[PDB]
Amino acid sequence: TIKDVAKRANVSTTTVSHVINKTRFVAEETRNAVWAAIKELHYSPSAVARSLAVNHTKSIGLLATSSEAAYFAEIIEAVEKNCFQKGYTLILGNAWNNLEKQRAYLSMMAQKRVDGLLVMCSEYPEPLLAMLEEYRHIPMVVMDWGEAKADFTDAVIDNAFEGGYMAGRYLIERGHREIGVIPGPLERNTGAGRLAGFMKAMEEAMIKVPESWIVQGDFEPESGYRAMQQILSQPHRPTAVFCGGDIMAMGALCAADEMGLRVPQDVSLIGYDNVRNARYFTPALTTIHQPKDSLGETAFNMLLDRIVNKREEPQSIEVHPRLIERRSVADGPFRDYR
Amino acid sequence: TIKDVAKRANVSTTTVSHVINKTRFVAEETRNAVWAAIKELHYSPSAVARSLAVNHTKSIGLLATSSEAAYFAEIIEAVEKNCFQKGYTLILGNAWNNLEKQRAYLSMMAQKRVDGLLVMCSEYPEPLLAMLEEYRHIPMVVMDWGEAKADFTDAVIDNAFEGGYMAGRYLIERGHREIGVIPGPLERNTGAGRLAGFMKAMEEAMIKVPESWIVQGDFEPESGYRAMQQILSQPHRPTAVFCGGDIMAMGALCAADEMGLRVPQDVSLIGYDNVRNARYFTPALTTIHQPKDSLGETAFNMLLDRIVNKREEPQSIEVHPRLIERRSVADGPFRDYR
DNA sequence: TACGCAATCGATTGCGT
DNA sequence: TACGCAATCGATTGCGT
Ligand code: HPA
Ligand code: HPA
Repeated sequence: TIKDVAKRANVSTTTVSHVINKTRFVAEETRNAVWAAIKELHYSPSAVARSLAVNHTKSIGLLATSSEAAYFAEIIEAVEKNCFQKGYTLILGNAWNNLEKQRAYLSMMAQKRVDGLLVMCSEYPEPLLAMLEEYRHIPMVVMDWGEAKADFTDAVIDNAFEGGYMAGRYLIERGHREIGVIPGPLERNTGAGRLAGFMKAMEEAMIKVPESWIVQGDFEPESGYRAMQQILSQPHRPTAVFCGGDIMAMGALCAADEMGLRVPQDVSLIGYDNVRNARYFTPALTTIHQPKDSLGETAFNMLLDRIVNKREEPQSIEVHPRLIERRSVADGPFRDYR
Repeated sequence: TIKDVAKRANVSTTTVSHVINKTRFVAEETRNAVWAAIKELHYSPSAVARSLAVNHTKSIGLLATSSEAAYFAEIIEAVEKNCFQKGYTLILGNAWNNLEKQRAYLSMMAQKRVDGLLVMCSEYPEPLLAMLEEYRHIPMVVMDWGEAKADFTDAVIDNAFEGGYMAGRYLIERGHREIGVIPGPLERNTGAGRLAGFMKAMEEAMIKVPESWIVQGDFEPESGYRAMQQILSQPHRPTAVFCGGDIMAMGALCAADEMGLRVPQDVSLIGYDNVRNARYFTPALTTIHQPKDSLGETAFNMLLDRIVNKREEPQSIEVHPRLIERRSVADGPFRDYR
């Protein structure tokens, strides 16, 4: 079709090309003619033809986990914004924590020759670590590790441990000493890391968390429901709960309310994520906020760099959580005594 | 690189190719050699090279609106599943209801030569209608109209009017006659359509909805908050509210609770969407369920058809809403009198 | 029998004149 | 000065032998 254009305008295609990309000077009339031909023919240059010739697709691949979950969804949207903004195209892939799915998506990606790769796989067993190295040639940034687990990628780190600690401290500072916790999968950063930060704050305070008070969630509302229920279902119950993710938390409120428990009058609850609509939870959720957007932009930024400035050295940038006081926490029995 | 392979295996590339695609018979040894070469060289065939030669990219484009919103997010995830499943690649684009953004994304899409297009633009002013026609050559399905607004696309229709009516009736059947409503943007199907279905049920019942009882939302939690508040902020208030979308609804619960209003003891509320976590709203939300997944799969299916079976005629399939009884509705003053 | 030649798909870009 | 020739980017596939 570029031939079709040239001919209509009676110039070579080389010409058509340069005018299309302003890649060299072209006489007005000439330009005009080309433009005209372009219009009638209703021409749209193939980006594939071009990608073949130039050696880059101007498209980036997001190897995600799931995309419905608030947390993820929020990140992804951030990511797309940046792509769009710098003319990149986004290929979204959810491997659902499945190796096969993940091997598959990784292959299509390389095949489709994506300029770079955004990685959000949640859990990283060796085998996954392995595959990724196998593709170290395509530039990539992992967005969900707590620390850099490989020299062949860039990493954006969230300080989930310091976020967990922040959560514990708050409770402690508000008068609590009988706390429970519902963490996310230990196989994840946002899971293991948040817990531990939180646990350090407890040891520091000589607070012991009875194992019947720790219940594993999977970041899903239903998981928060079951755990909360199991915690309050007990003879002896905490006066406060630390829930590893806002969504699971929303599930914890439900249950409490279903047991006719008052939040935060009968139980205080603090989340983690500060998902877009946590403020509208009932009650407005107190939580630790994760800078999801900066988390996306920053990742996209390292990618571009590696891409354009052709950096070779793995890099890593940290981002920081922060506390958001809303209304699910109330003073505890020991407030007055500090 | 395909040359590199051939040579290592001392066969032509034609050979390499057929073995790679099992496109014709190849001697065992031969196959073997090729496979071997493929391995050492660590070969990944360019899908772009191939797309150029075959004339299809095996990738589909989703021209969305936003992707964080529960409703959307849920659809998109459905969509990706199907792509993956039939080997398609997904390009996600959010035009945020912006013509320019939308013209831009549409262009990149054509340029990237996507096999088909999935359309979710929410609002369709003429100008948008115009652009789309300009690309009628690339196959496409609109997923959010209430009726077919063009002969050049396939359409999947949701019966949002019958869903709205379902909502009104429920209330009526539960004893209510003083109702308010918070609809989504009238410029959208899910907005205008739901309202009207709902309004028909009212006229049928000789119920009049005082304009101070209808407050426009934008499907966002904050919008539900403000509206609910404005409704209950009044001297005279309804005993029941019909909220146009679960998320805005979640915002309505918040407000009520903030005004110390009881749900559904002081006010009954019914949503629309049956978003993944409406069951965990506090209280568990009664709502109209939209078959989001079938909505995605069905769309993807029409697309494939047009694509493969090269259909030319616009088609349109309807999907159906249904009621989900949870706990935000309570009997009304007139229950006993029917 | 089993495989290879050469032209094609739509663009870019270094030499030239 | 302002533009064009021809080779290249990585694959497919119809004829042949
Ligand atoms: O893995 C996760 N899933 C869902 N929400 C989350 N918030 C933090 N981590 C996660
Ligand atoms: O346009 C919409 N936006 C968000 N949620 C929705 N649910 C129905 N329609 C919509």
